[PDB]
Amino acid sequence: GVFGNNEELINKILQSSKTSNEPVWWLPIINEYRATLNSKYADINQISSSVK
Amino acid sequence: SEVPQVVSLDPTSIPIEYNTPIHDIKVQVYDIKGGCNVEEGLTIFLVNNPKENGPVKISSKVNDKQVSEFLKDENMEKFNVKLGTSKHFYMFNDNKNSVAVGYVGCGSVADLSEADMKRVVLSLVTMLHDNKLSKLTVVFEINVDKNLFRFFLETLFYEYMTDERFKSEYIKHLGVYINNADTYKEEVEKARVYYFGTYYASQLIAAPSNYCNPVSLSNAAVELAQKLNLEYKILGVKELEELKMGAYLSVGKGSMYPNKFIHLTYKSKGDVKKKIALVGKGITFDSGGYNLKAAPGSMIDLMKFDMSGCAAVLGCAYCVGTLKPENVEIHFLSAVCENMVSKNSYRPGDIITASNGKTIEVGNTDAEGRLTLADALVYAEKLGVDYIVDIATLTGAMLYSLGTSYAGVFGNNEELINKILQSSKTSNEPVWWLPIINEYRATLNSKYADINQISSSVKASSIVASLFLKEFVQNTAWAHIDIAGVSWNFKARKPKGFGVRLLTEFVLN
Amino acid sequence: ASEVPQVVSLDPTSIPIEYNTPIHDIKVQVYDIKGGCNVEEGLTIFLVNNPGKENGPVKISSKVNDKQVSEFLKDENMEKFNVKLGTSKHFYMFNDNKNSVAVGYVGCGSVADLSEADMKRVVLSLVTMLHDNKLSKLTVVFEINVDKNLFRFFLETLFYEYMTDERFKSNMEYIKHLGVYINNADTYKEEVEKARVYYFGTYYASQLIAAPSNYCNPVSLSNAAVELAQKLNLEYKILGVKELEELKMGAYLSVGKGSMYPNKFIHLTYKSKGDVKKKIALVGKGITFDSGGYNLKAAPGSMIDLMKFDMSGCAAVLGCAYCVGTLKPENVEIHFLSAVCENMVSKNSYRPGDIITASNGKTIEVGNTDAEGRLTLADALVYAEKLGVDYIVDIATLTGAMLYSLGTSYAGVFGNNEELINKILQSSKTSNEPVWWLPIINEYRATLNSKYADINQISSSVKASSIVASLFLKEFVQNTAWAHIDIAGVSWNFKARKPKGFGVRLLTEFVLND
Amino acid sequence: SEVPQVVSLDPTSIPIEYNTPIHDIKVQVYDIKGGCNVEEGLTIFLVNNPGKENGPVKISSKVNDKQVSEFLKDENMEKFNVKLGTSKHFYMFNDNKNSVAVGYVGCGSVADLSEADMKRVVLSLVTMLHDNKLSKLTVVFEINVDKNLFRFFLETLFYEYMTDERFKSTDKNVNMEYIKHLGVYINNADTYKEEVEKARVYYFGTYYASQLIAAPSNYCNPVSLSNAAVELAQKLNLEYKILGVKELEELKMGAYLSVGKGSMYPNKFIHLTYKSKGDVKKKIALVGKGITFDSGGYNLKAAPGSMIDLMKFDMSGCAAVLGCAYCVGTLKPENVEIHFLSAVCENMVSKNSYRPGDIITASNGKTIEVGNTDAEGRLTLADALVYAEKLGVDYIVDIATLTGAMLYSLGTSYAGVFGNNEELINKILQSSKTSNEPVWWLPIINEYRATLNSKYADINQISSSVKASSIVASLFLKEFVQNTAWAHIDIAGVSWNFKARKPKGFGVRLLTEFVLN
Ligand SMILES: CC(C)C[C@H](CP(=O)(O)[C@@H](N)c1ccccc1)C(=O)O
Ligand SMILES: CC(C)C[C@H](CP(=O)(O)[C@@H](N)c1ccccc1)C(=O)O
Ligand SMILES: [Zn+2]
Ligand SMILES: [Zn+2]
Ligand SMILES: [Zn+2]
Ligand SMILES: [Zn+2]
Ligand SMILES: [Zn+2]
Ligand SMILES: [Zn+2]
Repeated sequence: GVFGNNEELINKILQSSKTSNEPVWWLPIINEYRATLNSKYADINQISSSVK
Repeated sequence: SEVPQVVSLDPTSIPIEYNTPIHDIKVQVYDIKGGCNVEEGLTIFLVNNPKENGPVKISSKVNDKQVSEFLKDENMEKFNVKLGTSKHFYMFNDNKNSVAVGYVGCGSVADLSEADMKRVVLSLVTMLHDNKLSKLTVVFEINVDKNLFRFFLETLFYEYMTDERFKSEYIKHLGVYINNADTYKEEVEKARVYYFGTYYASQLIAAPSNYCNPVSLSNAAVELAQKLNLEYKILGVKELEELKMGAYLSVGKGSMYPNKFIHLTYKSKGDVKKKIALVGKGITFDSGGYNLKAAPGSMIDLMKFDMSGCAAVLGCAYCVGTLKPENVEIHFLSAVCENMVSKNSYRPGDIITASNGKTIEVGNTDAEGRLTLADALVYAEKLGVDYIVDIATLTGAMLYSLGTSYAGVFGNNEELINKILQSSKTSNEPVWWLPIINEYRATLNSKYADINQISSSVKASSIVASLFLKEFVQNTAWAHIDIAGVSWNFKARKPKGFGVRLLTEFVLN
Repeated sequence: ASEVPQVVSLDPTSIPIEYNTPIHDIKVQVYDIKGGCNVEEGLTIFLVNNPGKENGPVKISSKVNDKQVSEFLKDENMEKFNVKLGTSKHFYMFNDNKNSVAVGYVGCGSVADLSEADMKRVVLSLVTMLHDNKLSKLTVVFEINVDKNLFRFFLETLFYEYMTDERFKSNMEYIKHLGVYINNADTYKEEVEKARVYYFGTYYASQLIAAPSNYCNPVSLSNAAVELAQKLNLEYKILGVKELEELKMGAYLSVGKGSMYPNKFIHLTYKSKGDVKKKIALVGKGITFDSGGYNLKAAPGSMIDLMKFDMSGCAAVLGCAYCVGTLKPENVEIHFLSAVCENMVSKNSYRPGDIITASNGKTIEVGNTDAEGRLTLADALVYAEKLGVDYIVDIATLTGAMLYSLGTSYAGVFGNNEELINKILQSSKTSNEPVWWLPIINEYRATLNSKYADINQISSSVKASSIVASLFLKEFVQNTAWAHIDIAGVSWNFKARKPKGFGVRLLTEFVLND
Repeated sequence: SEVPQVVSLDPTSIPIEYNTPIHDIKVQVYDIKGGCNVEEGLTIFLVNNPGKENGPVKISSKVNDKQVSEFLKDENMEKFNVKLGTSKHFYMFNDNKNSVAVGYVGCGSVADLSEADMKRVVLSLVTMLHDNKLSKLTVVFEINVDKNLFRFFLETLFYEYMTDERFKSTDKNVNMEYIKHLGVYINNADTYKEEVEKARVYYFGTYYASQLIAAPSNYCNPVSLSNAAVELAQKLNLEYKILGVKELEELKMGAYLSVGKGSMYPNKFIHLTYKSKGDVKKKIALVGKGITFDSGGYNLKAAPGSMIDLMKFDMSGCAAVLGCAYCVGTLKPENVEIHFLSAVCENMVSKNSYRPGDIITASNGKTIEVGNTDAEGRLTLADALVYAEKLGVDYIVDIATLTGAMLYSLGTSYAGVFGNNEELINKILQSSKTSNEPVWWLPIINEYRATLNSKYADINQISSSVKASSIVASLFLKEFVQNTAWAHIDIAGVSWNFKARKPKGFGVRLLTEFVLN
């Protein structure tokens, strides 16, 4: 799976996937899940409370 | 279509409300130029600050001097725009009439996602449920296209509506202030139709399995068909036997309710230029069969939701039959049954024959959805359609790939897949494209039957299930939407009614 | 009665009940210990302690009327043995007249005040001697201090543990005489026939519980109640399915839907001869087998093979009807209620998620079909309150969690009325069936709020199951003093592999001393 | 005293806040019969309506302002009900032609609010303080409360308002502002006045406890926690000693020492002492469980629902006792002598750990057979109880996160209390009433004692047969108190607020009330 913050770069990876015949598939970074990384005490949680 | 009972107390029909208080709300859209009038009820400004957790600043002119004083920058800067954060105050306006004024923070990103807007609306609804109001006014101080604006209304209507059918005062006016209001007016009634399609689907999903069973669910579809002047046909066990739907029929053998196959048709007045079949998974309760749902986390108490796909298709039938698109013929299908434990149930290991003649080895009686859909797909292709799209709560594995927000779409045809992706964009029901990986196909080779129902090895369940279904469509553009993850809103303890607007947008454009 | 449905013709159609036990043929005499002991017949056993000196030597104080036994009992010989609780020795010998007798002791520890748990150990040690005995008389000599209630407890426990249930089978001989020597004999004598009644009520409850679910089902159990009522001259009524439907007991009927046996609601009545000054309803959980339903008992530790015990509540209420109908208290009207059914897996069973409607009009969202007991109790409670009683007491194997809170010795009691709870606790003391008051914590009530129905059957979150179940039942009692006794932990004796018949004496003492 | 580290980025102390924003709040109490002034930011009426459920709001107070009075007339207010936890905000100009904020919080229909009800009320109030930059709050009491409930209102207002940001860095709340002034209007006010600063003391004890509990195990370890107690003792002028490994060995605390064998931090035994001037009428030992992290040991917490990520909280009892010491050391009660004790260590997995099966010796000569290394608390309490009784005290009270079994008996609201003496138990229950920290009495069932008989050692650590752990645990502890009144408060269920994701600081107020009255 490939995730990213930049469509151009994701596409370079996908194209590199084509020519190297190492199969990769673009998966989304779903921002709705970001709040489950909110920590009561630290800046951020390492893992999610609720999202599997 | 008589609903069998064990005791005389057993329900014989799904209760349905068609006339909801939302349908009595009078909606006006006003242009924001000219300024906002604040005369009654509750006025909410939707506000962002592109900064992070920045202060609230109201831009719009308000044609009331008391309320303008309340909305001046010195006072609003005590509040912030953190997404979903809200405040509202009661006060006297110029006329010494009591009104309430406040805001909903929309954060610090200019273009809200569907998830953000959901959060904004949820905050707005909290205020509506807590205040006896005759009228709500919403002032848009954020940017929003026609589709997101429509989405805001659908969502507001749906979240505002409270389902009370199993229990033993709403606003009468909605005002909207938005820049260039004339362009948005046409979305209002479209929203009302989409709202009810979603709420209707929700009503079937939320209705428990003693209420919503194969007979009462199919009775419900017939009632709907009649109200919309759609052709309808319910196939019963005798018909299904002549049609040799062994995969479908085997799932339902353990039930006290006969299998009921739903087939609604919409045909446009003019020439038909496109034929479509929408196929929904219709398991009214999934106990898992002899592979009982007994493991920790198997969520047996929510398995009334396993008919969500069928619900989605019927909600679409409502929208389509109301908005009357042209040059299309739509078949609405669902192979409805119940997956139970009984002396009559199908067993792990059983070899059954689908209606296209393929023998299947059952490896797990809790992978029932793909067997009923196998026969529904074969049926749909025989209709001679251009597109087959199924929607289904098919694999719990979805929770581990996309989670609870995005449905997955699989398909055998890139054009169809992109049509669904576009429909996902305009309906704001998020879907993501996932691969049908042919290297896994061999794990479905049965030693004895033509094909295995499940893989023993490969844990990529959503993909294997797609690979299974792909065998039952030979020559038609077909896509499959797996909504196992997104159908039920766990936080809110209710259905989303996912899929209706998605499918409808697909049919309409 | 009703016909018991069968699958095959080898299926039993009634519960075998022994009414006339060997226990009833024992003649019981109580003598004052101040006068010395007559040890010329059978097995004589001294109950001895040694205060202060932990595990101290045995020492017999009593004068006996036989020279051979006297020499055996002298200190030089008895100090070979010690008093560690439950430890025993007994010896065969010839008395002065060359007849065969046997003499021993049971240690009662080094603490002067025996608890009921300690007493049970002593009795068990005694029962072990009896289970290998063929002499016709047993004499027990109390060289320890007990009060009236504990003495009655000793007799009841001796009788219950002595009796062995052989109804399902295809060495020793029961004694014909029991002799007791104890201080103040005359004041203890009136406890003997009360103990005999309390014993059989308990034993009768035990026989129903122990009876497996193929023998004991809703039809055979309700039949047994009818037969009991007839032997005791009690008013009875059995409500079948059509009557239950008319009364709208939708929660109760949902639980039974998957069974091959028709639901049977049991209602027996004792009415006193004179003026009636208190009306009580006793309500018993009556699940003749709890498979769990679709939420099947499949997890490790879930104890599915023992789930014939799940009508223990019912058994205890019926055992109480035996005691009450025999002892005939005055000024009281008592109703004995159990909504009996079977919780099974079937095409016809109720499902997780189903919304059902109780007879008081409340709708209930079923979270877990294995939380079946509170559903059947909910309708039974609505039935009881409609009788206009002063007190409703229910008793039930309701929550496994009791095993984690009070364990296998004490039951929990919950209630909406402080006075009724104190009466239960006082009944606990005099019956020596230990109970402990637990709270009904209102803060948890919100967890029962359903999104669609009027109320949830279970909490999703809150793990305090016994409190949550109590909160739920509470919703079906509008304005009557009500208590709930959860015996899921104490009902089955895991070590001895048998029931305790827990509750018969508790409830009987409750109705007798109000 | 020196905290060992693995790498230089390892913390060497617990960050502790003493001067909190709550402490800078000027609090004034006024008598309601003088009438409310409404001049500045946010005035909240606490209002109920007995009998009429969800009944209308009516403001009974005399408000000394025409404009505001006109706003609060019944006619204006009838569209609002008093449903518990409900609030509204009002906005208007007063007589000085100044803008002003006004509102109410519904206190239901029952004239007597429970502590759970009052908590729901404070929570509602607090939401009106968050996300609103106010400099003053005034609360007008139009419900009836006794002096203990009023104090509880303030303690809870203070505690819930305070936001713990010691471990925030790039994510402090940019908009957090605390009021500087709190006004309270109430009937018969000068009776209530002395509750205010007591509330402030009770607030910090709880917050201090809470601060140690929330602090993660890399910050809060036996060295740093015992360092913190010293620091607290110095600030309060309490006598203190910290017993280290070599003195513990001399005291033969083999049970306590075994639990900590596997840790990189040396065991540290905290012993603080408050002594009244004059005649000492009561001597009391308070004993807190101080496992700074409970991994379970070789019986690792690896099962589903084991909550290993929360086990920084296993020092909650010790924190309760240090918080009590703050309150006692601040309020200076007469005629008592208090010892505050905690046998502090970490239960870890190492080549140096104690194993299941080990037989260890307690400081009173009893040999113990360890059946499960994750029942570590009762071992450390065994030695702490033996030490406590050696002080020759009248009452030993211990407080511990001892058994998860509490989640299945009383759940998350009530602590359990066990003991060998009825009078001491009842004093605890009494303190529970006036501290408003709920406790329920639970039995020590002697019949289970036999399941702790060991074949090889004097006694078993755990039961073979009995799933009632809280009771078995208490039976074990009883074995180490020979002739002293002793009670045991099991707070495993209530210590952590799962909904709010933070400590409750449970027990500080309880223990302080116990010591005070
Ligand atoms: C075949 C197994 C892997 C079982 C299921 C498929 P299902 O048909 O029971 C479906 N109803 C489901 C939806 C969401 C959550 C759980 C189950 C699975 O785990 O995907
Ligand atoms: C699995 C849970 C729902 C268990 C209990 C209810 P139960 O009715 O099955 C009862 N029969 C029971 C007794 C003793 C041991 C175990 C089970 C519960 O706490 O709700
Ligand atoms: Zn399934
Ligand atoms: Zn399914
Ligand atoms: Zn059950
Ligand atoms: Zn049960
Ligand atoms: Zn532990
Ligand atoms: Zn611990």
